[PDB]
Amino acid sequence: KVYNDGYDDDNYDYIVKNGEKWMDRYEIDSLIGKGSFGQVVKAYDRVEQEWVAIKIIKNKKAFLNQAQIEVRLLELMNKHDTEMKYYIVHLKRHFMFRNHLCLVFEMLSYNLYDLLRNTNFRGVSLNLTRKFAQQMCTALLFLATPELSIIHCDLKPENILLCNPKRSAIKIVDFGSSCQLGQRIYQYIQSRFYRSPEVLLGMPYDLAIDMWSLGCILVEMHTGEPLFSGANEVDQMNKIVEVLGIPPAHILDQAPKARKFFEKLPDGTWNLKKTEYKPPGTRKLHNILGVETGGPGGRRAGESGHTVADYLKFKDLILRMLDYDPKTRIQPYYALQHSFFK
Ligand SMILES: CC(=O)Nc1nc2ccc([N+](=O)[O-])cc2s1
Repeated sequence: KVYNDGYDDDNYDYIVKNGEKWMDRYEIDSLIGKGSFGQVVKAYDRVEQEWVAIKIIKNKKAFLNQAQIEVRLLELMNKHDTEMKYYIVHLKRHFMFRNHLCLVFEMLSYNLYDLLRNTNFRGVSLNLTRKFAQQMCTALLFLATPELSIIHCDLKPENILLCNPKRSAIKIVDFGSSCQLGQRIYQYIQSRFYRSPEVLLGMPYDLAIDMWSLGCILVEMHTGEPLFSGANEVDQMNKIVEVLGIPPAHILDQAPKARKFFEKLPDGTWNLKKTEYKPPGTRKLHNILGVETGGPGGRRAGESGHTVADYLKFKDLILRMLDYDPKTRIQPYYALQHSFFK
């Protein structure tokens, strides 16, 4: 009939009410986000005299233990920042309130998926995409810090918010799915579109999987559409094969889940499995990006920054970001050296 003295609901979520005041400090405005973890709300802090975003975690050990891992990581990252010149969202403070662990974050603006939606999925300019791509490469450079060595493990356009709606400065949010580089515990990781080949193949993974995710995201910010929109793991892998060809033999000879998508003929070479799809590596990125045809669907014809020479620099970086082999996939540091950022 009632859960937690009438504060909680069926699904262990605090019933957020408008105009409620918590701890004589936070004035609740309205619900803004939702997910597995629980809820997210817009709140005004009377002390610091500023808007904040409070992540109200579900009243259940499982979710509370996950949140406590996130806090550990956010405080670990925020300890190595202070200046906030590395594009990780700032965990201000946390506390328990009516049996919910709350995480007070700075109030960020709408996310990149919201930005995509506002273009009717026609995408944004290369000049703005560069800016995002530069900040993210720096963000990943930060996470690659030896003492951190953090894998976000769930990069997508919804986990990339703007600081201000009239600026291009961004922040990465949601480190609930993240864990520091460790021995392989979990295998079904990342959102499907942005899921690396090594994960799909069930091989050892590291911080490179975040790079793959960025590659996929950056193309999508410009074209306006997901690069690899798989309806399931098999489809997802086949959309990748369309663009980049068949993964190298030496990868697939190691892959535990190789046979889920491919088949090893008597010669010792791999081909697809018939279930549809263009042949291996014939839906070229050059053509998707529209290097020599005025960009995605010709919509960027004769705009500054969108020349053949610009697009070619963009294309090259992305191909290095989408390198099948994670040992060779471009590292954050050298991505920033790339001529796309001159
Ligand atoms: C949705 C909106 O208008 N503003 C939001 N800002 C932030 C900032 C941080 C987090 N977070 O969970 O780390 C979520 C949100 S939602």
